Amino acid sequence: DFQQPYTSFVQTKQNRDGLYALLRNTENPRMHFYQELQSDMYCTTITDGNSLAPFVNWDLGILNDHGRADEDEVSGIAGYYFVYNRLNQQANAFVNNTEAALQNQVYKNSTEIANAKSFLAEGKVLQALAIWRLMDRFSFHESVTEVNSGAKDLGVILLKEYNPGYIGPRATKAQCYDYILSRLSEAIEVLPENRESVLYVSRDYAYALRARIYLALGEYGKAAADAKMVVDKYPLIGAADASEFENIYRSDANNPEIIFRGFASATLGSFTATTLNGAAPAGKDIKYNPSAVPFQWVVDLYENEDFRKSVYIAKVVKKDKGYLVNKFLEDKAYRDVQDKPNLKVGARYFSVAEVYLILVESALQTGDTPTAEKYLKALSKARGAEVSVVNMEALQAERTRELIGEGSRLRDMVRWSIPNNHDAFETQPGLEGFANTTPLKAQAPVGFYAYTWEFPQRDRQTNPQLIKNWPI
Amino acid sequence: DFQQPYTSFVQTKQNRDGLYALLRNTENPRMHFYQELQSDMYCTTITDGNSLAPFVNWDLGILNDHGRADEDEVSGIAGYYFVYNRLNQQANAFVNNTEAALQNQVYKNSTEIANAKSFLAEGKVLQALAIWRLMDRFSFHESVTEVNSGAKDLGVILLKEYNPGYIGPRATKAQCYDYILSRLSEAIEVLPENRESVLYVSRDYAYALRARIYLALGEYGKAAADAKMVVDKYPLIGAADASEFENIYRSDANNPEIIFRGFASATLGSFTATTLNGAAPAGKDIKYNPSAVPFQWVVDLYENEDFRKSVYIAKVVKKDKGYLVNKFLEDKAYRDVQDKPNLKVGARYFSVAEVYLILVESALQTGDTPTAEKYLKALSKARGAEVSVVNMEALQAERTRELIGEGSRLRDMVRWSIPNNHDAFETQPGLEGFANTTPLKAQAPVGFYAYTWEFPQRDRQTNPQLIKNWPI
Ligand SMILES: O=C(CO)[C@@H](O)[C@@H](O)[C@H](O)COP(=O)(O)O
Ligand SMILES: O=P(O)(O)OC[C@@H]1C[C@@H](O)[C@H](O)O1
Ligand SMILES: OC[C@H]1O[C@@H](O)[C@H](O)C[C@@H]1O
Repeated sequence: DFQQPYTSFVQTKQNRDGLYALLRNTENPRMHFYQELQSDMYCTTITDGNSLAPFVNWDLGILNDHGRADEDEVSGIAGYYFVYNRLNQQANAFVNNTEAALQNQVYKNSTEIANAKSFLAEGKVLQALAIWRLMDRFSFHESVTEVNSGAKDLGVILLKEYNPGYIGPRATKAQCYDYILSRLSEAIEVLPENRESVLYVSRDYAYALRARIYLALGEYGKAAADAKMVVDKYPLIGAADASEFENIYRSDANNPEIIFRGFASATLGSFTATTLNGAAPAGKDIKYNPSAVPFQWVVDLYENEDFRKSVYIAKVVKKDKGYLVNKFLEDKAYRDVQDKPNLKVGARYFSVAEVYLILVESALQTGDTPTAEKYLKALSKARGAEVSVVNMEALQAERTRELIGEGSRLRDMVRWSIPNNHDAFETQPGLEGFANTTPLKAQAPVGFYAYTWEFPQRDRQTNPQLIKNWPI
Repeated sequence: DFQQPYTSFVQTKQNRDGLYALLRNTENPRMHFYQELQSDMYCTTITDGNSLAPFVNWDLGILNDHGRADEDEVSGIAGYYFVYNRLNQQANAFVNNTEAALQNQVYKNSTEIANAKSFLAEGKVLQALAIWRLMDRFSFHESVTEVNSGAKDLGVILLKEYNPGYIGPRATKAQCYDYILSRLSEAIEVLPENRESVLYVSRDYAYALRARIYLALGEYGKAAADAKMVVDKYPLIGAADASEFENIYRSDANNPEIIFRGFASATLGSFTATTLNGAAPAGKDIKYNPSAVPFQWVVDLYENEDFRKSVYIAKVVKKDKGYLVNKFLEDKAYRDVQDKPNLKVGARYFSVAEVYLILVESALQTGDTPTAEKYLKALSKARGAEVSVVNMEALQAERTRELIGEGSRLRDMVRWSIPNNHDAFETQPGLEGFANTTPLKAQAPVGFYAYTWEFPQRDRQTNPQLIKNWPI
């Protein structure tokens, strides 16, 4: 978007739809595969041509300046940083131009004014999401040890106006989190209690997003309170077997757990997300050749009865000798031909199973055992494998089982003081000669700085006020 | 204020009126502008000649020994400390002299004895107020981090006798709060249930004052119980628009929310309080040139429909370019000439909107959601902008909107674990080139010692038993 304030409701709504079209390609599963692969869950395969290995084996020399953000490619660490700043920039343009349009009294009636204020609240949630996704990967956790002098308590460059080419320093962690949380807070007051559409920002998604941020911050009482606002509003998938689970889970339209998602059809909004499964169409069947596969400990986390053991992960590597992360396989509603797989999925922004997990973790931390027991037993049972002992260990295992492929594990390891024990893990025995037994290039102990990414090299070169994260 | 006991009821009543005359110049809005400006709500303007900047930009070197308390000036931190210690001293003389008169049986009948005991109870409320106003600015909050060794659990010098030149150590926090609360408790038992006059200490003001102290201490159950005693006794201003709100609000005589205030007329009791609005008379016009203005986030707390957006703050900076705090503009009843502004206000000691806010916060803390919802919706609606979602964030916003200019925010930031994020805040865009973009001279994170003031330098030099607050 641009710098000219809006002159009509139609113009405002068109730019609002423009912002959701951008969100679909930003808050996308393809942007979270990098943080996913950097966790302690995967090993590379012989199919990997040093593409996923820098994240998997913690190759610090490559990760330092990883990715691209130019006219020909937007990928990796540099691509992630670019798309979330571009999302923040366009949400700024939308928010400021709607605020100006409201101040200039350009709307025709009270309905246009009320709806424009509501759109403005949706924009604020997207400003909070963009700045938080930058905080999540480019600001350090409190537990970090050695860091570049002055970076420990720094956030990100906090820019509130559509201003490309801006040269400024990083704001503090407190300043960035105060802005994220004030945005969500101001939005929750305007957005109606009941969700208008699964395709648009709602008060339900604002509570879910804030619950996620509070959990990440270790604010368990506040995470539990936000989680309780939406946890009972979305029912879990009701499935008698794995086949019924797959057909509902893989359906954007029919899955009752989705709170917010991006528009998708066979012609618009659909995209392949084959990084983790290395899947390709082969007539009416699907060929698999992954570049990274989970370790045996990840496979053994699931009971054979668990519906996610043939959906989230699938024994499809080399026909049937190993397991592959098949969460983003397809939504058959986005096929061009009914019987021909094209492996197209839609962008999902929040689902109730993540809210259940935020609630269980936060309840265990605040000593609310009945709440932890109710929601952990409910989620695991619906998945076909009920947990028998509800404790922090069972939450850690069920959270890992549920959010595999979604880039949660790297964050979870840091919050749970889990070092990367990659070198000690047993690879899948049926994948001998395919799965790599490559050791970490750099060890990742509790508090290691490289759990946080370095700011892209171009940005560090053009902005002398930007303080880098990594020492040495 | 002598050491000689009273010999008659007339003498007792004359000294009681002398104490209220002193209170007017002590518990005055001019003494609370310093703690107001030290909060996260203002930036300085180019009109500031380093007068308000030491508080706004946390210039510790100046704040350390700030103000004056001599025959020519009583101002700043040293002036605040002086005035409340003088109020405590004269309240002591009054209390001790009335107790002696009752013991010496100098009164004519049982009515004189009963009225003198009631006056004695009013004096006790004023001793509690003087010592609490000293605790509020010179004793540390429980959350404080590094301090001068031995200062963390100290109160203030607790002197109960009219004794000038007294050299003594600071009492503990427990000793000072036990004295504050025992004085209020003993007064509440004597003062009649129904207020005799808005101009004199009542049981209503003693409950409001104790509710304020309990909230400051985090004693939410006790604050809520004390607030419920008075919150329904004073109706809120009923106004159809901002003009009607302004005419009732600015009227000491006609505002139904005032529980206690000092006598004021054009010739006695009136005073200008132009620090925050930089207002000056110019014939029939009012010229504004403020030295500090709120940040844009403060202006944004208010909906355009909110009556406080043109009374508490008003868009009168550079004719109509920006907002200043206009709460203490004037009471037109204190004008010398009907059509000529002289900007004189009266000293207000408690209003029911503060009692509503104490109740809402305390209810949110004790899980009494119906009470929080009832009183937060009632106050915000009467102000022309009803809150739709009642939560902690709504209370913090509502309290900040309502108590702006009254020196509540510094205290509130500390109780709510809010650090000073001044450096990240956007200044009012129409005030570019007027509003200063100056960063804090010292950061103020959660628990920083400088949230509490240092004891005046002259007192630290003449009293070797006085332990200072600030480290380094
Ligand atoms: O303030 C009050 C009541 O709050 C009055 O009891 C007191 O101020 C008298 O007006 C004293 O009169 P003077 O000595 O001439 O100032
Ligand atoms: O998000 P902003 O910049 O408007 O900051 C508003 C916040 C809310 C308040 O608690 C803090 O002082 O600042
Ligand atoms: O004037 C509109 C404003 O309303 C307030 O209640 C919010 O804090 C921010 C918003 O910009």
